[PDB]
Amino acid sequence: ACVHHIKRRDIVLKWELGEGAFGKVFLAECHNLLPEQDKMLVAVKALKEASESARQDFQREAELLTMLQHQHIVRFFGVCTEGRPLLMVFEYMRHRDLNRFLRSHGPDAKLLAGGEDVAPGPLGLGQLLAVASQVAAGMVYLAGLHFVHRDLATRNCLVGQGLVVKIGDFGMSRDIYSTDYYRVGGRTMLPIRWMPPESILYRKFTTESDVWSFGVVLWEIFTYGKQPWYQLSNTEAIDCITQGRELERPRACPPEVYAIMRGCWQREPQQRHSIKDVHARLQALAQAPPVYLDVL
Ligand SMILES: Cc1c2cc(cc1C(=O)Nc1cc(CN3CCN(C)CC3)cc(C3CC3)c1)OCCCCCCCNC(=O)c1ccc3ncc(n3n1)C#C2
Repeated sequence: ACVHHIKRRDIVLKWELGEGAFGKVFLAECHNLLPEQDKMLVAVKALKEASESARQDFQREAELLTMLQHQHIVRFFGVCTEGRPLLMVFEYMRHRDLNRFLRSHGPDAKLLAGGEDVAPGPLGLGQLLAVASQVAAGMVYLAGLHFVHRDLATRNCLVGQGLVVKIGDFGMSRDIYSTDYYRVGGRTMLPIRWMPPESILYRKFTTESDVWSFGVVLWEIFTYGKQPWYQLSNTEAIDCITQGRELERPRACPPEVYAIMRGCWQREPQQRHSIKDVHARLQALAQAPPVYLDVL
C-alpha cells in the first residue's frame, strides 16, 4: 500500500547474479529512478514460484522493507507489480554478501585481492572495525523500531562499493549457506550457531538475542568469515552453547574487541550490553587514530 512502484518498461534485465530455492536476483538497468542518474544499475529479485503464499510474502517483504529503510539497512527502491513476474528492486551491492567479502580478503589474501575499493592483503584492524561498526549501527536502528531480526549473520549483510555494509535478510535457502542452518524436519530451519541459550532452550527471540547474534557476527568478522563452531556438528554446537562454552578469541582480534564480544555473550539476556553501547564502543575504535589502533 505504501510501497514505491516502478514501471516494468523502466527495468531492463541484463543477467542473473544469483539465486536461492525460492528466488532469483538479476542485474538490471532501471531508468528514471534517480534524477541525477538517468540510468543506473540495480538488483532485481523475482520469485521462482507463484499461486498465493509467496505473493503474500512478496508484498510483506515490500511493506516491511519500505518501513525499515535507513542508512545501514539494505536499500529498497520499490516493486513492479504491473502484471507478472512480480519484481523487487534493490540497490546493487557490488561485493555481494559480507561473508563472501570477508573470505576473499582473509589471512591468505595478497596483492591480487586489492582493488579500487579495498587494500591488498587481509583486511586491516581499521577496516574490520569499520565493518563491525556499520553492522552495529544497523542493529541499533532495528532495536529502536523493536524489530527482531532473528537471522543476523555476515551472510545476510551486503557490501557495496566504498565498503558500505548494510543489513539484509536473504532467507535461509541459498545452497552455499545450507550448512549454517539446522533443519528440524519440516519446521524448518534454525541458525543455531548464531543463537543464544535462551533461543535454543526456550525458543524466545528478543532484541537481546540479536545482541548475542551480533556478538557472533563480530566474531565472524575478525575470523574473516569462518563459520562459528566450525569444528562442531549441529548437535555438538547446541550442547556447547547451552552449556555456556564461548567462542575463542580470533587471532586477528585484539583483547579489547574480544571484551565486546563477551559482553554480547552474557548468559542472562538482561546482563548483555545494549547494542547502542556496543556500537558506541566499536565506532570509537573504528574512528580512533592509527597511533591508538596500532597498539590496540
Ligand atoms: C537485499 C536482498 C536481495 C535479494 C533477496 C532479499 C534481500 C533482502 O535483504 N530482503 C530483506 C527482507 C526482510 C523481511 N524479512 C523478514 C522475515 N524473514 C523471514 C523474511 C524476510 C528484511 C530485510 C532487512 C533486515 C530488515 C531485508 O531475495 C533473494 C534471496 C535469494 C538468494 C539471493 C541471490 C544471491 N544474491 C546475489 O546474487 C546478489 C548480488 C548483488 C546484489 N546487490 C543487491 C542485491 N544483490 N544480490 C540483493 C538482494
